[PDB]
Amino acid sequence: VEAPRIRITYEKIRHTKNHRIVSISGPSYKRMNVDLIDYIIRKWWFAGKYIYLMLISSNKPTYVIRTHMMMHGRILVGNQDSPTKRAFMIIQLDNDIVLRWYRSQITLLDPNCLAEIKTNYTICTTRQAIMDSIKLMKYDLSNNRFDYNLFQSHLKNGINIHSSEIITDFLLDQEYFPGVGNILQQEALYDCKILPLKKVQDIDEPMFDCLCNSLKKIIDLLYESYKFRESGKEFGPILRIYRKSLCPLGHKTIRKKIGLRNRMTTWCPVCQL
Ligand SMILES: [Zn+2]
Repeated sequence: VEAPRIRITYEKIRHTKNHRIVSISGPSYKRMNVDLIDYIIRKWWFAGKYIYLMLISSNKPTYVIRTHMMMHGRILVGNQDSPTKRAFMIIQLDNDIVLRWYRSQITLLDPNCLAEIKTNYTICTTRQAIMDSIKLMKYDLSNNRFDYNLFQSHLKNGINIHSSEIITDFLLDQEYFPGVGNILQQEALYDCKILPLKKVQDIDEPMFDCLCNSLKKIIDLLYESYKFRESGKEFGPILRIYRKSLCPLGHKTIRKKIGLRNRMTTWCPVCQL
């Protein structure tokens, strides 16, 4: 799951805000080892591949639930009737709405906790992880809080730091491209005719700008495709290189795992040089 699916999920569930938890269950809930009955949903937000849920209750500690949706991971809105099978967590609210988590990493974050944890971009305290999420929203290409100028400045630092690694590895760095996943990175690389094996240091100013524009364009297209489906329409195909045997020009493609991340990338050796 990658952008803009995280935003889409957020937009679908955020109107559960201000409602009370009547019942809650599932293995992922038990694992957190905290009673959340009668807590109130204060706020939802998202940053990259993380969706955050703030829960409050009078005279009780505030908690944040962090969700990382894995492959075929979803948070679904339903009711008591809906099937619960295979769901990691079930939350029923006071208005009979039921939220169901599937195939997701679910973590309790205590904002007052100073224990060190590993996130998808660093190692930091639990408290710092929550604070960082607020800052990382500005770097999320699909987020409404995206800040172009701050993103560009931030990106320039990362280009200097990760100069030695291949471009695919850098495009998947969740500190600099939060929300970007395997499909986006290779679609963008083909769109800009850049070889995935090319090092970051060997990419010039206009082409990094080119990559960022391509990434945001494809995210826009994916989001627009969702908007079409919602109204009962079909937007049409938009993928050009993902799992394709032939590039749209007709060249034979190469498909293998690359980089330290070892993610499977399809590229055209002719078009992308
Ligand atoms: Zn080609």
